[PDB]
Amino acid sequence: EDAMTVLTPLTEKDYEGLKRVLRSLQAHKMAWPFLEPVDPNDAPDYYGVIKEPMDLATMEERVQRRYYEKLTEFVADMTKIFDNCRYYNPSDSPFYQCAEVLESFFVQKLKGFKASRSH
Ligand SMILES: CC(=O)Nc1ccc(C(=O)Nn2cnnc2)cc1
Repeated sequence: EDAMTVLTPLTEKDYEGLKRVLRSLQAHKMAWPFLEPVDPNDAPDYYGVIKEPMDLATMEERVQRRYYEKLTEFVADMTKIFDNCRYYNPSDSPFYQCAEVLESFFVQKLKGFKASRSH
């Protein structure tokens, strides 16, 4: 990550861009497993093996409350969603596949956001 991503405070204009990035991910066809916290009835052992869970609704709450001070902090929460998924689930599961697709999409949108900040 470059110096702007790590050290430049998030402005109100930056926050309008983060809201747009988040809504794009929430609208994606393969986002369904990540929209809300993992249901422990669907995965009884999940909260014993994943110590820092994360999901898109928790991120939306944090964006609305202006939790994030730097872009790096927002990227870290998003990356946690995909890393948790690839660690918990086997490489041939549909959950793992959704993580691969949605992370590629996040990177495309994130590059777009970074470009709009600087120029
Ligand atoms: C985002 C995420 O990781 N969610 C998630 C992953 C795996 C299951 C799961 O194990 N479902 N299941 C029940 N019986 N066989 C398979 C449920 C939810």
